[PDB]
This record gives sequence, C-alpha cells and structure tokens, in this order.
Amino acid sequence: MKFTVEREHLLKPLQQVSGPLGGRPTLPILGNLLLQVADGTLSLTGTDLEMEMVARVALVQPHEPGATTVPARKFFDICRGLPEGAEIAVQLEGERMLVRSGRSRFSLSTLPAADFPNLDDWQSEVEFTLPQATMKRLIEATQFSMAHQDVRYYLNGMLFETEGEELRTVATDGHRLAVCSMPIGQSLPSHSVIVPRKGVIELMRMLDGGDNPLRVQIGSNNIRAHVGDFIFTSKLVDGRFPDYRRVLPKNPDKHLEAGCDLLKQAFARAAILSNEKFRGVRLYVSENQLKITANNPEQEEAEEILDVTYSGAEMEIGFNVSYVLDVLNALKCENVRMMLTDSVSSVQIEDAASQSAAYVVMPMRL
Amino acid sequence: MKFTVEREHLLKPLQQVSGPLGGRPTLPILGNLLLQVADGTLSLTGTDLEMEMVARVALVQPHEPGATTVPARKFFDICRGLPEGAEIAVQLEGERMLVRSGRSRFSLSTLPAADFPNLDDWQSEVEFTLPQATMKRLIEATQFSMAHQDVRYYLNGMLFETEGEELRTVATDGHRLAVCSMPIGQSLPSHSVIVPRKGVIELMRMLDGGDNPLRVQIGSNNIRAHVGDFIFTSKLVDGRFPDYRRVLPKNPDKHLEAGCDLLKQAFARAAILSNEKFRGVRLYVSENQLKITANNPEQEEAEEILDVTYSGAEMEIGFNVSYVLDVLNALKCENVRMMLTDSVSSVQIEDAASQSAAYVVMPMRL
DNA sequence: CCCATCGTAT
DNA sequence: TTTTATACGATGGG
Repeated sequence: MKFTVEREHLLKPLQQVSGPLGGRPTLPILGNLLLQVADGTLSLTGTDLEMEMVARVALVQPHEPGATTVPARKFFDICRGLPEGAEIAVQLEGERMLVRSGRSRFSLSTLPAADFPNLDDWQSEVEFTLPQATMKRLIEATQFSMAHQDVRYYLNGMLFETEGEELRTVATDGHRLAVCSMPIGQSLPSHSVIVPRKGVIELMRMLDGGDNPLRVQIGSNNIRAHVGDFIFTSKLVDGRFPDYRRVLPKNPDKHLEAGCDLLKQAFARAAILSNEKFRGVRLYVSENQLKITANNPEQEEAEEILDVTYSGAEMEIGFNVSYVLDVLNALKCENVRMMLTDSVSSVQIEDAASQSAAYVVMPMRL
Repeated sequence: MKFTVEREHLLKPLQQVSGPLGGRPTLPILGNLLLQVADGTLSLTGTDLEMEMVARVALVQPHEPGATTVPARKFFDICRGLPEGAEIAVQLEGERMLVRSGRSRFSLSTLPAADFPNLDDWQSEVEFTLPQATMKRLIEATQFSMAHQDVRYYLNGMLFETEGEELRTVATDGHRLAVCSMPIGQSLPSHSVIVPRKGVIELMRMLDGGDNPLRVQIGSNNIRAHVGDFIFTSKLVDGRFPDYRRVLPKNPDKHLEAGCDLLKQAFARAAILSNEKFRGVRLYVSENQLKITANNPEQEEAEEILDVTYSGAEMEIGFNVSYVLDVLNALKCENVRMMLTDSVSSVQIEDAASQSAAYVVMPMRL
C-alpha cells in the first residue's frame, strides 16, 4: 500500500472517521483506523463495532493498492502537527507503516486490515434524500430529551420515523419528551427505527452545514447516511419506542402564551434557588400572569412575576426546571405556548408560531 | 445593611472576589462572600483561608451600614441572570438577605459576618509599585515549572525575590526550573518569599491590562497586591527555596541556536511517539544540525531533522519532551538558545536575544 | 489536586 | 455570521 496526499485533504477525513472511537477500547484494533488503497482512492474507516464512519479521498498522485490499520489518534496528531501544505507520503513496511514528510519520519505499529471489524452487508428497505439543515433541525429539536444509559434500553436513542412526506424524530427519557416533524417532499412508506444515542451524535457531527444533500438508507437492522465523501452506518436499537401520539396530553385546554426569552430568563433565575437534585419549581397561573417560585432545603426562595396571555382557571403545578429550560433553549423562537390540564397532568410546550415540534413534560408532586 | 446598585457596577467585582473560591468549599462559610456597607462604600470579600480578594464599590444611591455573608455563586448567578441595566436592591433581614430587581425576588441564607475568616493584621516590611505587565511577564515566564502537590511544600509555589533594582521569580519542581528577572526602577532591600500556587494564579487574574499601577506589600508571612479598586492578600509559604544560581549548569559551553517554532513543532511531533509514561526523546547534536528521535513500547519510532546553528562537538542527550515543550511554549520568541555540557548534565535554555529568563531541564540518562 | 466532558469562543 | 483540520474556561465529581 502506498500513497502521497496533501495534509489538508487528509485532516478532514481523519477527524471524521475518528468519531466512533471513544477511548479505552475493549479491543486494541478498535483504536485503529482502516486504511485501504484501491482504484485511485484512499478509504479510511473508524468503528466501535456498533457503527462505522467511512471517508474516501481521491488520490491524484502516484499510489499503490493495499490495506492496513494504524493508531487513529497517533496518525491524526502526526498529520496535524506537520506544517500547512505539507506533503505526506505513506507506505506499508512489514509490521509498521512509514509516514514521511519533509525531514520528518514516523513508523507506526499496525494490525492486519483483515482483522478489522467489518459490519456485515445488509439491504436498504427505505431510502430518501433531504437537506442537511432539515436533518440538523430534526436532531437539535429533540436530542436533549434522549435518555442517558437508562435501564429501558429502548430509550437510549432517537426514533426516526417516516410517515407521509415527513421525517420525524422522537426522543424521551420517560419524564419529558420531544418530537419534531419536517416534510421532505417525498411519499415515503411508513417506517420507524431507533438510532442509538452515539449514532445520533455521529450523524449530527457529519453535517458540515453545507448545501450537499444527505442520502439516507434504512434497513431492518441498520441506518446509513451519505454526505459528500462520507458514509456513516449504525446498527439500530432492537426495541419498541414510545408513541408520541399517546404521550401528548389528551385535554390541555388551558393555554398560556409568553415571550420565550423572558420566560427562559425567569426560570433560569428561579432555578438558582431550587433543590439541586430534584430541581422543582412551582408555577402559579392566573389571569394574564405567571408566578414562578423556587425553594430549596436551605429555605431560600426565588419568585418571578411576569406578564403572559392567559384566560383560564387558576392553577398551581410543579415542574423540574431543567426540563423546562431545555425546551425553552431548544425552541429559540419569539413566543412559546404552554398547554396545561391540571396539577397532576403533564404540560405540552410548543413554539407559539409552529406546531412542527412539540414538547411534553411530567409534573412534580407538591 | 442596605444598598441599591446597577447590575453592571456589581458584576465585575463579584467575579473578581469569586476567584479564590471556585467550587465545593472545604468549610461552608468559604463558599460565601462577605458584604460590608460602611461610609459610601460596599466591600465584597472572598477567601479560602490561604488568601482573600476584596473589591470596593462606590455607592451613589441611598444605603445603610452593616455586614453579612451570603452564598457567592448563588448571589453572582442571580445578578448575572438579571437583565442588562437592572437596578439591584439588597437588604438584610434577620438570617436572610433580600435581593430585588423589577419583579424578581430572592431570599438568600446568611452566615454571620463575625464568623467570616479574617487574616490577622500583619506588617509590611517591603513595598514597591510596578507595571502590571511586569508582573504578567514574571509569572507567565515561570509558572509552568512550579510543582503541583510535592511533599516539599515550598515547590508548590513561586519564589519572588527583590535584588538591587530587580524583581525576580523562580519556579522549580526539582526536575526542571525557571527563573526570570525584570528591572523595576527602584532600589529595594534583598528579600525572598514564596507565594503559594493558588496565590500566583490569583495575582495573574487580577491584572486588567491597563495602566493602573500594581502596588505590592510584603511581610514576614503575607503578600498583598493592590490594583484599582481590588486588593488581594495571600499567606506565604515557609521554606528555603533552592538557589537558582547553583542550579544553572556551570560549564554549558556547547551552544545551539534554532528557530523557536520550528524547534517546538519538531519536538511536538516527535513527542507523539514517545513513551507515554516517561515521555523521553533523544537529541543528537552535530555541526549545524539537530536530530530528535523517540520510540515507545509499541516499537513505534519518530525522527525529526532540523538545520540549526552549532559548532561544538557532537553529543547525544535524553530529555522529557514535555519539559522541553513547556519552555519552548513559554519562550514565545524568534530564536532559542540551548546551552549544553554533556549527556549526564542539564541543559540551559533561553531566548537567543534575551537573558532576562533562563530555564534548566535535568537530563534523562541511561 | 487530577479527570472527563463542554458550551461555545475562535 | 452557518462551519472546522479547534482551544481554553466553566463545571460536576472523585
């Protein structure tokens, strides 16, 4: 195997395929990147057995086919540390890979490419294209609601559902839920899959915010996304995800609307004096007014009064303020709408000017 | 106690005094700030028992004398969380301090001002004024060479020494050492003291990049620094700091000069493949040339060659590349000078065009 | 004091 | 002012 490439055409791919790696590998080979030269292209792959990131680089200079694997971190840092515009010549020399540039020489240890994990081929059942911004919007709007290493394995991920001409993402940890839908102008078959949290993270990281479309393929047990010269593939979580349609409150007749930022700043300040663990805050809604109070074990107390739009019956309800703040932070709109039912029922939060995304959060006991 | 101040006139001071605190105090009250209203001045103090930071804020609005202590982080977060230009009214009421602004209200638990740690009165024995830039240079030039948690307490700090018309700083961990001297335009008595590691950090933090003079007072067991409306005081570390004069190599006859960045980048790359434990690299000096090599347990190997200015005899010496990089990273100059003696001797390093600072690194011999 | 993650400055 | 071939300060915890 042999190839010579410009430092900059290499740093981009290397950085991307290193994503799957997460330190302290269970297998030493999972700490390496697979390098493959064939038909004028250099392919680099990074994986953690659950997913893989593949980058392809065009070889415009003389090269020789072949493959090997080398320490990802070490190789990336070496390339990163050479001077801008540096020419990096690489060649396999037995049990080690030689890297040369200017007057710098580096010999790295290798592991047989043949031993590199290889996700078994599979077949896509649903395919579609969409702008990176749409995919970016969908994940950002719900990612924060995904569960974190929760015993209910089916919650440690994000649901990606196709329905009609829409792609929707759903995320929940049992206490709060987020859902967002975006039309992708294509009649799609109805399909639902759970993408593991690490996969959603990688997916988001492969979006360079450009105009290049995203090509997505979904199989019975896998999802693949192609953007530019990168191909990401992840296994799916085998389980049954909650139905957002049954999570949304049934009868939230009490509607409250208020400026998003003023509402967020009030909760942010009140949260300072809320229980550090439970983080509960009390809301008292009355005619065009909202009273937010917070108390902690120290018996400290925060109170915020703000003008809002509300014409329903007065009521008091408690909420974990972090859950509320996460929603307001994600919205990033002008005004938000809170839909309540009673003190023992969840609340639904949405952008006042958009029902594309919905947020549900369970109340806390007084 | 009562006062009303604009948010912006309070934010800066709060951050300054919340410096020694950090997170998780060892003693509860250390997590509180002392607030004192006397005359037309509000004083705010933060401490960690070893040092204290005091800020003075002129009170132009009506006030009432008094003092108390309140959770520093909570108070700062409340103030910071209020809208720009907010007026912050504060009043003490029993065991709680009431904070109000617009329609936001906060009640903080207090601890008696009489309980607040107060360094005993002490006498200054040496005093001088110096430009803030001189203190910044002295600290930045030597800070990295201080020990961190050495059993020899005095190495976990920085020696500040007055001699003739110079102020000098020395820092060493026993493996490497840094010394820097600056003229301060005033004849002073010969004096030496050791400032604790955390104190050095704070001296640094209190510099504002302006022309405000830095007034220093040194006593048998304390050092005080005054800049603008801020006064920092720290206890000193007892001990006999090592004499840098005796640490500088005696006969470092072989002198090599090279570009600081080129040398730094080569060392940085070579470092990637050095023992992650001992981080040793080997240097080979020959006529106008430097060869840096490194290998690790994985049998990987790196080699850098650089054109340098050198006429002495050839020699091979080992070093902890981290120590070498720390110096080069500090010496942000055009060219560096490395003064060698032999394979079992230390190397002296300095800016090729300046002797104001010198660095010594123990060799790594086989 | 050391370590990992981190919103986000750069 | 959307972004990485990025970096150091704030941060929750041992």
